[PDB]
Amino acid sequence: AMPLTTKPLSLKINAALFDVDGTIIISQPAIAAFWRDFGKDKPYFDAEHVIHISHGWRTYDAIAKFAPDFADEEYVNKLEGEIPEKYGEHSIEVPGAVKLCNALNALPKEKWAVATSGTRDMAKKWFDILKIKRPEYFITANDVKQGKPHPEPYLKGRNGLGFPINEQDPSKSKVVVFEDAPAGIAAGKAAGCKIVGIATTFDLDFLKEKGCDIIVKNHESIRVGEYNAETDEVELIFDDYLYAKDDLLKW
Ligand SMILES: [Ca+2]
Ligand SMILES: [Cl-]
Ligand SMILES: [Hg+2]
Ligand SMILES: [Hg+2]
Ligand SMILES: [Hg+2]
Ligand SMILES: [Hg+2]
Repeated sequence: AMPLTTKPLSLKINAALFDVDGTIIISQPAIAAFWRDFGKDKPYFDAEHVIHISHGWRTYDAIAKFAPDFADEEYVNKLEGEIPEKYGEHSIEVPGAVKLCNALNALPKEKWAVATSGTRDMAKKWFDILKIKRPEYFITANDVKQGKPHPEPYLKGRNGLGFPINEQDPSKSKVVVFEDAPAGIAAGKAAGCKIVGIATTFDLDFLKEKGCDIIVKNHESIRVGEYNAETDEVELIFDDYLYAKDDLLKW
């Protein structure tokens, strides 16, 4: 039925998993610049198409589909590692991201993780460019066999934090995913997570058609409370949001 409306809304969670591109950093211009360059000597490669269909995909997987002659892990690592310096020094934080990452750093490190389709050499530089501490639990492109939209990166994250899915009682193992992209939202949902959609890459109208449970403009809508050692939980607070599903608070 109709969305929730009351603010703030408070949710006890066991862990939080964060996407990087579009969620922590607006790296999309840098990534688009890379794809245009990649395509410049490939007549069969429609960079425009690839840029807009591959949000949240591993670069290796986009290349495997659209230019498979170049689907070589070391080569892709080399290409991606160059992106931050060449095209991404002007990349900005999703508003509130720096603050939220700092607030997460104050919690036990086992309460959160990053799971990105970016390679490690690219993603680590994004944190440096925003002056955010590199995350301790940090899942990247080559840490998984299957990338988003398959759940593997998010399964690996929740399992690594000590909260595998509890199918019988999902309220005993409560994990939220923060994501901007359809691929990531599908992956998060398939990993049994509650989903916070960030309306950066896409707008509210678009994300209302996707499996996110709550949609926010950015992270200025979001705070974290105090760790509770007894329940191994932390309080997630939404000071504001654009849309929240009627069952958001239920697992
Ligand atoms: Ca993303
Ligand atoms: Cl929603
Ligand atoms: Hg796009
Ligand atoms: Hg953050
Ligand atoms: Hg999950
Ligand atoms: Hg949604």
